[PDB]
Amino acid sequence: SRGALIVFEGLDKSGKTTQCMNIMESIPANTIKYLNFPQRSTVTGKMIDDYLTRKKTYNDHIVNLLFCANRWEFASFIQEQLEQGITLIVDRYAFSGVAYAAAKGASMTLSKSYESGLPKPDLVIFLESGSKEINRNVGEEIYEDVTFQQKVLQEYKKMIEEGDIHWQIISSEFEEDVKKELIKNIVIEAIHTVTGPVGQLWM
Amino acid sequence: SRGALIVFEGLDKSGKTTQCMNIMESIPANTIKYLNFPQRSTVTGKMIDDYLTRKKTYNDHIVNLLFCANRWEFASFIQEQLEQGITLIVDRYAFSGVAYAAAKGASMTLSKSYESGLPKPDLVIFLESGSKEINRNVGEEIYEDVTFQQKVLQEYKKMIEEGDIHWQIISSEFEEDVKKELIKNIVIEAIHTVTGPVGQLWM
Ligand SMILES: O=c1[nH]c(=O)n([C@H]2C[C@H](O)[C@@H](COP(=O)(O)O)O2)cc1/C=C/Br
Ligand SMILES: O=c1[nH]c(=O)n([C@H]2C[C@H](O)[C@@H](COP(=O)(O)O)O2)cc1/C=C/Br
Ligand SMILES: O=c1[nH]c(=O)n([C@H]2C[C@H](O)[C@@H](COP(=O)(O)O)O2)cc1/C=C/Br
Ligand SMILES: [Mg+2]
Ligand SMILES: [Mg+2]
Ligand SMILES: [Mg+2]
Ligand SMILES: [Mg+2]
Repeated sequence: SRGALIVFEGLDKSGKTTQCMNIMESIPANTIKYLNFPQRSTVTGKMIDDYLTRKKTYNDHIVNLLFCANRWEFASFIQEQLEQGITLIVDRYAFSGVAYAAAKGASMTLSKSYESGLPKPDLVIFLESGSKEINRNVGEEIYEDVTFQQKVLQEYKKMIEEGDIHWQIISSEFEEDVKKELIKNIVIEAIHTVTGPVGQLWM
Repeated sequence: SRGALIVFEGLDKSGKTTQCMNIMESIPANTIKYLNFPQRSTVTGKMIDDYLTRKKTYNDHIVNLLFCANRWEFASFIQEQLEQGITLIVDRYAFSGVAYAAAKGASMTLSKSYESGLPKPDLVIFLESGSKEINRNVGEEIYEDVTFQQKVLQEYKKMIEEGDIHWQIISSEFEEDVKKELIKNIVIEAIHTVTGPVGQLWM
């Protein structure tokens, strides 16, 4: 009877931050914990920040592993909370890693290997971006480019189709309040219906 | 008439740090530079430090690339010094990477690919560990386990037999002062007999 590991994925500006906000308001905080990635506060965070804000560059090789290492700092914490019965709501995760790394020409099976071992999600909510959402990308940050996002999406779809992971795909076409309600409902369900040990991702 | 790139390898507790100390004392310092790996001071260093001292874990596959990236920070520096006529004395290198990564079940040819491109050594001094040396491993750090080191050695031996690299294998059975003398002698020779461009490793 652990907490549930719930992960939000999607393109930039798909509004997964908003939806995370809903869940946090819809559920009592003594039982739930919000986790954003990347965690820009850490050592690997500040560096990631410099790269996304265009005030430093790195090897494609260096950024791929900064993001990964950025997650591993927290793999202990994640595990501990779930066991302590706290449910985790996580903005971006392993998949943000692989899809974005792979979109940049990296090997999808290799990107996966690096994540291989992390706490495995019980539910992954993917937010579709329609017209007025993809074209929300105005390059204030590094990956925020319409043509590139279309490329990430190719990699996301690929991983979904591989489903050993429980995915819930939310259409772009729902109405704000209705999307909010729908998600809120699958979330609380994920939480009452959870059992067993925390899974290990891609192992 | 560059400097020579000289690399020390061997199991843990094979005393390659001692022997590096000899070379540094036996040769004038305006001409020679000592380089330890891993370079635990850097960003990838501190992380490597956390992993070896058991205060963080990571994907096997991630640690593999922490170590690699840890070497690349310095590939520029190495190159520059050799060209500037300084000889490099390096504790652990590319091979520490491959042998340890491969011992942990990774692909030997893949581990190599990641190192592929680094400055190529003119001399690689491998220190054999006998009885009282292997059994010096008491697990104060993560790879310091007798049964695992026996596995790394298998991977070292393999790479030696591939010799496109100039290796000098120093027996365990020599006497301290005599080992010191012998190494001191091959080193200064490596240094007077060096010519041409710095090689690129495994390319
Ligand atoms: O692992 C990653 N995680 C990640 O979020 N990104 C990217 C995803 C997004 O473009 C950017 C900023 O995210 P937010 O501010 O919208 O949360 O970080 C990239 C990688 C790997 C790149 Br190689
Ligand atoms: O830190 C690095 N610096 C570097 O120049 N390189 C370089 C190493 C190699 O020459 C080059 C080839 O890149 P691709 O063929 O994948 O495009 O990557 C690699 C690393 C890897 C750290 Br892990
Ligand atoms: O690339 C590597 N380089 C390396 O030095 N090591 C290892 C070799 C040794 O077990 C450990 C402790 O460092 P020392 O202070 O004794 O030099 O670092 C491991 C890898 C890859 C492992 Br996967
Ligand atoms: Mg953004
Ligand atoms: Mg966000
Ligand atoms: Mg050691
Ligand atoms: Mg050392």
